[PDB]
Amino acid sequence: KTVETVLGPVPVEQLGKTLIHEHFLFGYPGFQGDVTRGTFREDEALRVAVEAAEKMKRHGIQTVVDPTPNDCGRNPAFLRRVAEETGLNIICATGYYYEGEGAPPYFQFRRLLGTAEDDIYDMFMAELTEGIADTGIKAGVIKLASSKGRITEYEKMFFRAAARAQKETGAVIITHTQEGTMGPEQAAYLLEHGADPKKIVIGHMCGNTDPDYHRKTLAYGVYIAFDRFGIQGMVGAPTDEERVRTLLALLRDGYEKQIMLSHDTVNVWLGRPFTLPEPFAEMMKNWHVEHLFVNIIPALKNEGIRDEVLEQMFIGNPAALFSA
Amino acid sequence: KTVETVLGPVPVEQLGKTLIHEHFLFGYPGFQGDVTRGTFREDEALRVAVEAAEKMKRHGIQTVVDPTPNDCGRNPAFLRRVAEETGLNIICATGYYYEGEGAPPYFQFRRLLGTAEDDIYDMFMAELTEGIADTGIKAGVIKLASSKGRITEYEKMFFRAAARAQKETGAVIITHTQEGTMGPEQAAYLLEHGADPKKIVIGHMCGNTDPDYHRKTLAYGVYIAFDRFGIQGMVGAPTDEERVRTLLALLRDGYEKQIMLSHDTVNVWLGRPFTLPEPFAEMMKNWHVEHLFVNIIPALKNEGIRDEVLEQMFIGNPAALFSA
Ligand SMILES: [Co+2]
Ligand SMILES: [Co+2]
Ligand SMILES: [Co+2]
Ligand SMILES: [Co+2]
Repeated sequence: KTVETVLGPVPVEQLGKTLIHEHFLFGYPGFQGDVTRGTFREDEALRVAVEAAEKMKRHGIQTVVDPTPNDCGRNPAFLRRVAEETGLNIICATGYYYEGEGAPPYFQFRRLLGTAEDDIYDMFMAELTEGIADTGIKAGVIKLASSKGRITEYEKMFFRAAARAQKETGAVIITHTQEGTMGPEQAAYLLEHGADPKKIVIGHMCGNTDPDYHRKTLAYGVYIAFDRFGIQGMVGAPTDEERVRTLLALLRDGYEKQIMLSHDTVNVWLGRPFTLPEPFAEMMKNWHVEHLFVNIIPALKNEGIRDEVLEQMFIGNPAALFSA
Repeated sequence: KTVETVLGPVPVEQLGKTLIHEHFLFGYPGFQGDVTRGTFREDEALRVAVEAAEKMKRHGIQTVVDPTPNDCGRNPAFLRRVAEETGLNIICATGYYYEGEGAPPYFQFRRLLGTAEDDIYDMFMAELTEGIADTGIKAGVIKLASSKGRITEYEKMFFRAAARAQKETGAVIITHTQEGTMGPEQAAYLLEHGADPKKIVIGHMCGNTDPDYHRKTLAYGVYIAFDRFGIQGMVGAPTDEERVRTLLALLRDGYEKQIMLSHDTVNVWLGRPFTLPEPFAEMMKNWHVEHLFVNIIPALKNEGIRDEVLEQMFIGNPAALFSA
């Protein structure tokens, strides 16, 4: 009936139009060490955050799930400030990034002491039911991620703990797949440990452009997300054209009730500011929160997708997802 | 004649008896993500920190070099407070940990933008001559680290950036070698890039029992450091007896002006508290800051090492390294 947000519990019946995967703040593990030259300009970040939030509300968005990992600059207190100033419902997460590019030394160590999984589970429980640090803010989703072509042994501890925290709380699990791989695998592993398919969102599915891969994942009964619209070139990612084609093939097969969309934007980059080289800066031109509403959805309508299906993805699916 | 401490420039000839490598605080990359169950406890951490500084004091230590990497919990301000309640001179560093136990994603990204090396140099330069964050405290040494059996491309970035900064500033470079490898390699790589050998210290040299390996490293004219006394248990990694036996050989061959000692203790672990399995635990029972003065030095004296060589290592060498 309710889900935890940065401002406290909110009736699931009130989430409304939802972007399932966006980042107000984000930093690659290691930015913390570049504090001297890559300081966090609080007020400016919030200005940028707030504008982004306002651009979403301008298109009907009422809720955003910001799944920024514990080791990537998660900052509930800052999210709360954005929520207080915009009225936007913001749901944060608990979880670590994938091994390829996260901060694994800490828990790899506890793995030697043979307590990692229990410690992780203890962490998920605490952030899901008591609060994150001394902020009083609880996380609404468990964030998981796997590497390219494999779910490492390090990542499996997080998956097992996730399934266990989910059995206990009925918390939603959101995942990150790397370069269109491991979708079916993530679902199988999570289900094999008792996780509830109706509470799982396998992310970055748009990373694979072969519908049989999607169908193979959809068969486990989970939700999947085409959440990187706008990201082009970088990460051997596909194109928005390919994304649409794949999405169209699924919508026509009748999978609308298992599909969600988002951009996966990074509104304020943590650490030192950088600028992307000419070639890529161009292909990423549409990587912003208004992209789905200004370019993608109009495109889907010309292709015959009707309003009822769009509402199912942006309002109905999130509603079902967050309610047992 | 002066060196930067967490309390500003101090005169080199006033450093006195020194421990070249100790950590008041340390946390493995990822500790930050476990903030909820592993919150930092100021008051208490400060109690252990100072108590540790007081025990060192009992034995004549007036100066400690705390090279905690930027991504491993370095906290100049905290160090600053320990110095105030003890008077003890504390020199901190600027640098990142090696690939395996560090937070590589952040600078791996800049690397793709062909800017890592130059950014790292910018960071070193900034922390050695202006201040760390808004602490006003300048680092007094650059910390470098390489992995087992090799200096990866990620690590060579910091080495190059480090040689470049040593030239322009005359700053000391202190290193970490993993499992007794790469000492001669690191020294060669740094010298072959302009660094000054009398301003370098190859660390964890006590990691290799073969005295020849040391002769190789010492032949470059650099200082080496047996800085892990007390650490035994990696089952295959050096015991103190082997360390002593190796120290004795090199001192007897006349290499006293190039050697320094320490424990590499971690006084306050960052993240959630833990406990070593009883076999290892009882085997690391001498890993504290008094081990050198209560066991090692007495044992070296019982083997014929004269008071004047001990002073050369503890006072004369640190004075020469930093006097430049
Ligand atoms: Co992701
Ligand atoms: Co994301
Ligand atoms: Co070390
Ligand atoms: Co160390």
